[PDB]
Amino acid sequence: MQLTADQVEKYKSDGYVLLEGAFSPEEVHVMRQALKKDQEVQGPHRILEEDGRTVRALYASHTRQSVFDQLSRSDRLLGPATQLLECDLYIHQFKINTKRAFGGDSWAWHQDFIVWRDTDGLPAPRAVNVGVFLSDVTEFNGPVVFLSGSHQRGTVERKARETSRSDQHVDPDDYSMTPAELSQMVEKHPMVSPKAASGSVMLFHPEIIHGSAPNISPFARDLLIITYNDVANAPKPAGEPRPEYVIGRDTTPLVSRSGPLH
Amino acid sequence: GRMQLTADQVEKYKSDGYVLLEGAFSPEEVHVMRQALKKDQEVQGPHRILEEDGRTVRALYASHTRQSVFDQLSRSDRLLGPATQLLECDLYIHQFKINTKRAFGGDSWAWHQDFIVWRDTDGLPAPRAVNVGVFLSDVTEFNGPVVFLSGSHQRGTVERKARETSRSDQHVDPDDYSMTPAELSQMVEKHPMVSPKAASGSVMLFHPEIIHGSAPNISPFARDLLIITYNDVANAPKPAGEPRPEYVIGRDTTPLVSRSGPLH
Ligand SMILES: O=C(O)CCC(=O)C(=O)O
Ligand SMILES: O=C(O)CCC(=O)C(=O)O
Ligand SMILES: CC(C)C[C@H](N)C(=O)O
Ligand SMILES: CC(C)C[C@H](N)C(=O)O
Ligand SMILES: [Co+2]
Ligand SMILES: [Co+2]
Ligand code: NA
Repeated sequence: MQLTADQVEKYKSDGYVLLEGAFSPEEVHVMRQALKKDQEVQGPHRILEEDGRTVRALYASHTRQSVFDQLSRSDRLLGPATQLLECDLYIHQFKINTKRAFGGDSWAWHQDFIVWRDTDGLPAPRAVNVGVFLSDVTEFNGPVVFLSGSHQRGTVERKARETSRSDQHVDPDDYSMTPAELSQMVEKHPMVSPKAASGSVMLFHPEIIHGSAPNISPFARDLLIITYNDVANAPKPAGEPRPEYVIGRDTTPLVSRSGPLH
Repeated sequence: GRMQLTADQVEKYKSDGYVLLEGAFSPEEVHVMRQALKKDQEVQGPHRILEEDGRTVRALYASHTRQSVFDQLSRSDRLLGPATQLLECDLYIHQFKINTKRAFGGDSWAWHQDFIVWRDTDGLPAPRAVNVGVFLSDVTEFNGPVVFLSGSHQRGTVERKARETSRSDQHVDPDDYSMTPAELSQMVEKHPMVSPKAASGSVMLFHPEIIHGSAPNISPFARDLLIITYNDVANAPKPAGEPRPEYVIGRDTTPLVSRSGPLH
């Protein structure tokens, strides 16, 4: 499981690459059933929307549901991630952002790396985000939007907002881009939203500027994201580290697994 | 009969409930309309609706009564030719609004049909009207375009009662008549979501019973959407109570005469 040379160049130049149809419909069935089961588990890893009606984000489902553990070790994910980072990898973060039909809320414009750098002592952006679509992603159900190529700017420096939106994780709003920055950046780094059927995979750079809008549609948008990190790039927090459900601590190199998810 | 829709365009309107005419107005004409909009946004009065956060204008009514170029627009054969063709009658302005959905958080518009609001609020007898959208901004997937449930006007009016309380006392916000999640879930299989997208100066005609709505605009680009509702002169509202203000519901049923030529 490998990227084509064009796909590697696309990731380098644009900051994201889309692999359609990586997981088959029956594997999507098994994953969605495990998502529905996992959403019922109470705990601090389960983040509700502000309006309280539905789950907004779930952390560390791979520690509770076997299929998500299998997914996280799949060579269909680790092959591409290893090709891009050229190192041994471990799971820095595992989340599913479950954006409900009929009002699932937005995700603020941000970069990921600065959050992990400043909150957790992540030294360098030697990591890759690997999205797995558990819903068809369309123009209508709040797809991730990227500022194309904006990871080439590196980290856009800022201080965290005075008050945190959530005490269960860092909501990107805490490190949100300002309007002035977005207006300047979008002219050089235009908006693009990769669209594809469920089971598709989207790899994207931790310094790409990205965000997503509220989902007004009748269709849910369940988006799984695994952040793989270089084992030699473990966080060095100055204080007590955040919980393991949000920030991984086991830097044992992952060994990939071939075959279907079951 | 100058500005005539083709058979294909009429068929699209009849079957799908909307049709997009790209590039109807030039960049120069769009610029004049955008300058008029910036001026009109500053006019104080009840025709000016603010977003819930008060930070920007959400909607303006009756700009054609204050800005010459919007009066010219409302009489242009590029809008009245198609409207007259679709309705086959003399027309007057039922409603004139500009929904100015600002960059960086301009708010959504609830899923709804237009006709039932006018039927129940104003005594509009029948859906013998057409909505004419004019794009004063480029409309993309990113700046909260109108989304239609394609073909849903063929269901006629989906009956409901207005919400006990109104969101606004300056106009009827569509949320007062919003579609239920159950309705939308059931209907979208047969009437899928579609969003006309096009450069500023394009025109979008749509039926007053099509289900439609729009999302918040998280992008750095504004989305200024002008909508003129033309009504059959024989289909004037017959209100049972005191009529709403003229800035929101037109009363002068004198047939409009279309004009050719550039806006200035
Ligand atoms: O789920 C989304 O739309 C994006 C959220 C995101 O960027 C993140 O959680 O880092
Ligand atoms: O501006 C929009 O997105 C649509 C609002 C609408 O449908 C209306 O005002 O009737
Ligand atoms: C910007 C996001 C990737 C941050 C994430 N929610 C965290 O708490 O680590
Ligand atoms: C549904 C909308 C077309 C109603 C409009 N805002 C009015 O007050 O008439
Ligand atoms: Co992010
Ligand atoms: Co409407
Ligand atoms: Na004209």
